[PDB]
Amino acid sequence: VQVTFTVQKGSDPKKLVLDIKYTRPGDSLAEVELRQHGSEEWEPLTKKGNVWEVKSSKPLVGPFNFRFMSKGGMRNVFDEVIPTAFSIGKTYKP
Repeated sequence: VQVTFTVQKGSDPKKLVLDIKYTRPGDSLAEVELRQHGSEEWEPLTKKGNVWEVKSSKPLVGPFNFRFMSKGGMRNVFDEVIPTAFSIGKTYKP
């Protein structure tokens, strides 16, 4: 029950594009949301291809938290996963 997030080329201060590997024996990923530092909304990531993306009209403020829903109905919340100053091509694990 493991997740890594690698920042993909194409991310910028208003846009994160993430390759997310989600291992959970017998289940698999259905949904992912980001929550910015000190913010109360969960913002869905949209699956584009085999990566996930979320855009903002303002720069995103981190560190960023993430919530997952598996196709099995299992939900996890991981806090402080990725710093504001992320780097493209770096992998991050909660």
